[PDB]
Amino acid sequence: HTVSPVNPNAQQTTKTVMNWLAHLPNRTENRVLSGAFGGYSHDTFSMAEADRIRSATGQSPAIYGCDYARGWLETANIEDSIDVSCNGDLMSYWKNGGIPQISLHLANPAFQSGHFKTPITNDQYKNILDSATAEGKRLNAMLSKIADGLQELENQGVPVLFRPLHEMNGEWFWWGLTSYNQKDNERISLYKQLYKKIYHYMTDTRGLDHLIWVYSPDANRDFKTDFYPGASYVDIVGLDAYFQDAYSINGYDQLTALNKPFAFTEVGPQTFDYSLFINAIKQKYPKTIYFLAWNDEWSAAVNKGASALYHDSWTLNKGEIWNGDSLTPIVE
Ligand SMILES: [Ca+2]
Ligand SMILES: [Ca+2]
Ligand SMILES: [Zn+2]
Repeated sequence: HTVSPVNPNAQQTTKTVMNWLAHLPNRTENRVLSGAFGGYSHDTFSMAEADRIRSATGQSPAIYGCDYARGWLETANIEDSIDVSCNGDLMSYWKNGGIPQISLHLANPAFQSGHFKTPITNDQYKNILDSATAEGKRLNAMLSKIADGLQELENQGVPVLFRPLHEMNGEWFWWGLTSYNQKDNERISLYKQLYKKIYHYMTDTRGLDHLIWVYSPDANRDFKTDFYPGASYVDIVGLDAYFQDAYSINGYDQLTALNKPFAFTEVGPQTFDYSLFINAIKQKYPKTIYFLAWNDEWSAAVNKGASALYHDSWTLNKGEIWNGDSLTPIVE
């Protein structure tokens, strides 16, 4: 069968990559893309983690991540928290046989700037969703700058794993719940409204056809599927998973039950041997199509088992996506 991006107008390369990703679990090898977070644009983003992995393993992560939004920063205009200068490196990563991933630690448009982990009321959340308000204008200012950045990548035909509004079932970011494991049906409904608002801004208003849309709840909180905006708005589902024991991560059955390709959209030690993580994928989470190790203390290069992780027969690394001018063959 053919798995198509939820954006029916998606670029051919993005279409081909999405279908290819969906068929990885039919393989006996090269069926889980490695990944690493490279950092926050114009703050911590660099190629240093990729290079540490090359040095330790002789291989590079298939996926390299950047985050555009430094949402803790106090700035004159809220959109100043967005920087897209990591694009050059992301485009080179694609040209050199990998794939970019972009997340957003968005500043909080309820307020003048910053406050990414300061909670808001449902009333404020409604203002944010209303383009006529001071709040909604701040959100749109941020979305416009993000889209300007994404446009750069679209112009070079670069598919992007785009992972907005993550960990929404957590109680830290402004866009999620306000209280630990406390259901709020209006908040859940408002989240879906915000997700769909961003989807339609990027896809319709800005015509961005190179985005693969990733839904990434936290593995250590309830309501993992309650926030799911639906089959027509999500390409890949996954867990942000920080754990001590790779074999007891919660949520795989629930998310795979949505019949979407599944990924470990973030991974790291909770505080650790990454070789046990790939082993656990084979036994417990076989439909995993990729993992993205976080940076700093969580990274593969600074923990045990980097070589075993990267050299495992299941692990698909930079340079193993393409065979010349076409993707490596699909197993149907
Ligand atoms: Ca376009
Ligand atoms: Ca390999
Ligand atoms: Zn098929």
